[PDB]
Amino acid sequence: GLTEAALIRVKRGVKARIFISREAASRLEHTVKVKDPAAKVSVVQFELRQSNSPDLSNWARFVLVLFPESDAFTFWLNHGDGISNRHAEFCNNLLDFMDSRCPDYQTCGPRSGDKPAPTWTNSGLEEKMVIKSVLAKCIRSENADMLPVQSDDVFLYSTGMMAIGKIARAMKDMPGDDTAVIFGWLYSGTLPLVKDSGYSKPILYGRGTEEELDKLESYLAAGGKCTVLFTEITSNPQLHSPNLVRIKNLADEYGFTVVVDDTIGTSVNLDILPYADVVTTSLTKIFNGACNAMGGSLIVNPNSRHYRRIHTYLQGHFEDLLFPADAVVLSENCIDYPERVKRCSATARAIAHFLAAHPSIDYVNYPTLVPSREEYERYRRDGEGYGYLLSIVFREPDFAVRFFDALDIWKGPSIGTNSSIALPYSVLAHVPKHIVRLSVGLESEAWLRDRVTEALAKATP
Amino acid sequence: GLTEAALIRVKRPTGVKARIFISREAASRLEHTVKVKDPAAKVSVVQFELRQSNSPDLSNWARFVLVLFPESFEEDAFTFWLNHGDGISNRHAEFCNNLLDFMDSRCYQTCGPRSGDKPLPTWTNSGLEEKMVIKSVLAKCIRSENADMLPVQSDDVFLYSTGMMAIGKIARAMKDMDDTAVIFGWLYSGTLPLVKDSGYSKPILYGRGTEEELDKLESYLAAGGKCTVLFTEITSNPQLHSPNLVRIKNLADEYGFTVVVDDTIGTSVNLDILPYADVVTTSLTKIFNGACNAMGGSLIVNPNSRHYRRIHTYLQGHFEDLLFPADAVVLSENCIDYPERVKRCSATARAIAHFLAAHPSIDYVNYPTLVPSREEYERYRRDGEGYGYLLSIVFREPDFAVRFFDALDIWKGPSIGTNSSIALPYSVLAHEYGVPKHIVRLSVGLESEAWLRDRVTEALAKATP
Ligand SMILES: CCOC(=O)CC(C)=O
Ligand SMILES: *N[C@@H](CCO)C(=O)O
Repeated sequence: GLTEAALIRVKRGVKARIFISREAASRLEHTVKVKDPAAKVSVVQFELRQSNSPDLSNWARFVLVLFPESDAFTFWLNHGDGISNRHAEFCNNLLDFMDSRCPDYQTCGPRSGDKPAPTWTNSGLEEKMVIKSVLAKCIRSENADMLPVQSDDVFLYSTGMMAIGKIARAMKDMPGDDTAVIFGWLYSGTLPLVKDSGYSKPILYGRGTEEELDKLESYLAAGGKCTVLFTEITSNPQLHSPNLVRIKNLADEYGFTVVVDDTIGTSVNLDILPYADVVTTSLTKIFNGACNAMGGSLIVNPNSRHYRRIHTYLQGHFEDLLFPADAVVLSENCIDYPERVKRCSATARAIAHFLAAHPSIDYVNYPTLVPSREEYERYRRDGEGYGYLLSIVFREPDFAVRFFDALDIWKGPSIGTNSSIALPYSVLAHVPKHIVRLSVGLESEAWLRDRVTEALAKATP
Repeated sequence: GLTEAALIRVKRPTGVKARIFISREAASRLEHTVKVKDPAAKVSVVQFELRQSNSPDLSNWARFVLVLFPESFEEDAFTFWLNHGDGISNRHAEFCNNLLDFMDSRCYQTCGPRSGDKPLPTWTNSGLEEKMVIKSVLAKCIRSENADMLPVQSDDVFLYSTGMMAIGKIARAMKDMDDTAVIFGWLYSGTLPLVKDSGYSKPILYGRGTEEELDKLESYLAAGGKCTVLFTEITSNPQLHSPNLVRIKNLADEYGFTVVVDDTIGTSVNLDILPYADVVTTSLTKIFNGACNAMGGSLIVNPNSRHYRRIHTYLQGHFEDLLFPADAVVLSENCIDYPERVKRCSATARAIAHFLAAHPSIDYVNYPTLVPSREEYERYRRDGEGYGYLLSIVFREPDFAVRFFDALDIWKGPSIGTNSSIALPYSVLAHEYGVPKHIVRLSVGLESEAWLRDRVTEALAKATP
């Protein structure tokens, strides 16, 4: 455990976290310093010093952060700007070879300067080019009236959370301090991160609805100004579709930037390029499938009226923080990304409609069955399906609980995996409260139908 | 988790314990060990298989055996060790996990959720190329300083998945070829589990490794007692005792038994023991690798052995390659500085062993330069070579030992022979032999002597009022 091994290196009672950038580390150090100034917060960089090759030097670095063991929402500050697992292993191998600097926490490495005895080459650049190309190909619009996204309209970050924060920070440091709006995007760290980006109190329309849009449009017409709006297609966990057409009309008429997350309802399934100025994506999820690598994307629509100002910011502030091992497995697993989306989307519809028709369930959240099924159709590509995520609303919550227990599949917080996985309310607790969310995997429709059926029987008396 | 992923495939997420094995044979050992302690317990054995693959190599390795058995069953020390040897690599299990979906099962007889779909690992040819490397490094480092001694070749080396495994393979060969087996030192506590499992009706444990014990052996032999094989290990864990190999080869010659020596702790880099062992076993997991990240075991058949033809033919005629290719790779890269690492760790160890031995709040240190058997270690030490990487510490009062271990800012755990320094007490590895009970053991790593002398020192201060 690189964390354990780095507390050993600094002779240690406190608690620690590890980050890739000097920047993100101190983003946490403030949160602790505000919750308790005069608390001894320590920020130690580890760096490999004598290394001819530029690969090891650039990547064999990290920031340990010690802070009083004496944990609010920093969950999304860490889950988001943390270090990769593949990265953190890469450092634990080399931790003896690298020195520290802050105190006595300036300890040099017992084996510093020694020549180590990685697979990837060139900072995984050729594989990142592959990743950018896939994202650019799949977001291409069915509209020939539009410019294509190119691979250099695509930006890659350590995680999806990080990609989100990076666009929030650009909007704020862009000229003109106007409000940020968050539309529906909930049950995630986006509102925390948007706050960490300088938008002190954004306007949250939490339900994603047209009523909420009305309130917004009244606001804007009254003379209220707004720099950016954040939204996410096929919202978690209810599979809602925001009205991306109306949002783009409001955006054109009142001058704000539209940022959509397409993680859940994929670019394979939906054509949203025409309504978004920027498109964020978590590559950790379905794009990868395997649950083994981490990565975030950020797509700047060359059609946006804000392309020049957004691209130039992101570019002038770009640092490559996608660890190359991650980048490699990602470029590998993302080739069947459209086929896995299509397969998973097909199974999901199946058992979504299966479960919809069982007398123990009140209704199922799936784009084919939710109030906004017609909104989803405005953006659904032909011959493409209805997504891999769904959620179950049972009639009696006792039943849901017995059902979840009896369900012999993977359980946990991940989505977009090649294996189906479920999560109850015990989690996703920072919309009924006995909801059971299902991310449908690459398994046969029968196998899944089997496991669901058996679990249904176990929960009935 | 591969265990966890398998329990789901077979619809048993609760109720039972489970182990993962290589052969249905091994699975039966457990099924036997559970059925003797408790017949009527439901023991279930599922086999998992990638049946066909466009790259056949994979489907050969993507196999394993899940053994489920009731959670009320507690393993005795025996099972714990037999399962270490009958288990599968961590690298091997992760391979299988990445493929479990594509794999079918058969007792639980379900086709896999991704069966038939196309799933490539880096390694090639089952990693045969890198296992010949390993085989050669092992043969090079074991060549004796004696000029008349034949050199060990690569096809005198056999590779297996763990040091445990190797030891069993030779135990099983000597059995079926007389059933008295001798264990002369405090072995890996898996050595006796293996020779009892290998059907030796008459074992003899000499736990202290002394000449008095060697006397009891010689009297028995003259007076007519049979003996087949004798198992030993130089620089014994953890008192770093050295056995009188000269006498053991002398008894072996006078009476015709076969001598296995385990050179894991006193290395082949430091010691020339080939003149005495008919067979030499090594845990390649330990310092041979050093990185704490791959599993392997070795078995060298001395070409100078009066029993060399018989032993080699058995091990050849009964051979199966079970060394997971990804492990073989890592070993064959890391074993390049194996001799130079042994030299650096043995250098830093001797340094802080003496530092400690001169400390007033400490009785004695266990290390070959400071133990009663030092004259023995010096008989087999090579010129220019040191006194090993392991050491243990007998403090004057057990109280001090406790608060020393706690305050010592370095790695802690059962691992030895790593590139890092690691401490562990007698608290662990007790699943009586003139071994004190508050002993503290230290595998010395590649860290600087100053750095490690620092951590030792600060800990000694925190241990005094
Ligand atoms: C801890 C919050 O859980 C989640 O929302 C995770 C998810 C993929 O949806
Ligand atoms: N998708 C999730 C991360 C899973 O733990 C989020 O941050 O919204």
